[PDB]
Amino acid sequence: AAIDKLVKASHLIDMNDIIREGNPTLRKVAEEVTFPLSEKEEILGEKMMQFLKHSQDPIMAEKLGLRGGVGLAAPQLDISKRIIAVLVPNVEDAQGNPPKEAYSLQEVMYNPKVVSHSVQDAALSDGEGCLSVDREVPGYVVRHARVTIEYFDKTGEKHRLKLKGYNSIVVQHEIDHIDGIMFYDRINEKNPFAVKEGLLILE
Ligand SMILES: [Zn+2]
Ligand SMILES: [Zn+2]
Ligand SMILES: [Zn+2]
Ligand SMILES: [Zn+2]
Ligand SMILES: [Zn+2]
Ligand SMILES: [Zn+2]
Ligand SMILES: [Zn+2]
Ligand SMILES: [Zn+2]
Ligand SMILES: [Zn+2]
Repeated sequence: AAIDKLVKASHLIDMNDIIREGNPTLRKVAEEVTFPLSEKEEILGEKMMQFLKHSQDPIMAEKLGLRGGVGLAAPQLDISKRIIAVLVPNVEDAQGNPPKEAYSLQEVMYNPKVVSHSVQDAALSDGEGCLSVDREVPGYVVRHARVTIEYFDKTGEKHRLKLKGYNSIVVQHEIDHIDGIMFYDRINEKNPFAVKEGLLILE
């Protein structure tokens, strides 16, 4: 099975492990994981986080042929489980100094869900992309500006977290994957760049 390929100790996730638009697994509702986690589920989380780390590392991205990425969902590896990894880097200043925190968000999340959200909507100015989508897709992907999420870490510890800005967008994108929702589902059908008054456009 896909899971057995991915959890092999020497196996590194690359683009060849990522399923494509059209594959039915991308449209399922992913199954909840049970705690305590199986070895496979724990290893899979670690491999997904390692993928993100590698995708953001100039050397490893080049070695493995990777598109830079800030999130990954298990359904994108053909694994229909509620497991996502998020790695949102902070940026250096104008002087070249690294940020005080390397990341605004770094987590492998099990059974994540949005438990509440703002009335206000938000969208990235530049639209969104997807590891599983090899098409140019224009338009505002309209999401909640702010969310409160619950999820479990690999230990089974429950977390409750409020998110805004890019972090909120990233987590929503990945949670959609585990609900069988694609980013373009949330782009206006008639005018991709339609702006409903009050939309927060993130630069
Ligand atoms: Zn592989
Ligand atoms: Zn079930
Ligand atoms: Zn481990
Ligand atoms: Zn590495
Ligand atoms: Zn810190
Ligand atoms: Zn609601
Ligand atoms: Zn995606
Ligand atoms: Zn929602
Ligand atoms: Zn459409």
